[PDB]
Amino acid sequence: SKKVLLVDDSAPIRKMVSFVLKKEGYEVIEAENGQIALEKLSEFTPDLIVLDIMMPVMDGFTVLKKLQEKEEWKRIPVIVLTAKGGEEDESLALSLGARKVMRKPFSPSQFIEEVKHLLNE
Ligand SMILES: [Mg+2]
Repeated sequence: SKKVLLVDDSAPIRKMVSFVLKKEGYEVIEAENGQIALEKLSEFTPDLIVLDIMMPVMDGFTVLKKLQEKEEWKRIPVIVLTAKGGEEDESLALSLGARKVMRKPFSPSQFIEEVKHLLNE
């Protein structure tokens, strides 16, 4: 089954998103901040990353910068899922390599369509 890394400092958000992913039969790996995410990425390669922006220790923009600095990481599709609604926040995430920027409030239907689309690229 496809593996998804979910990176967000709100466990309740991760749990909600995980339920939607698990319903499609995907395996889910979680991370509470950007540093924890990169640590886990040293040891495995997911098929997709779902990435929050505002997080303690290391934010999502810094994560995107670090993903570009490794051959085995740079090709993993990233969906940014964030409460940052600004056109400027979206611009920066896309410039740093994110495939899509999705805004909270979260929609499982909108989300899963995008996840399936990217996994079937
Ligand atoms: Mg956050």
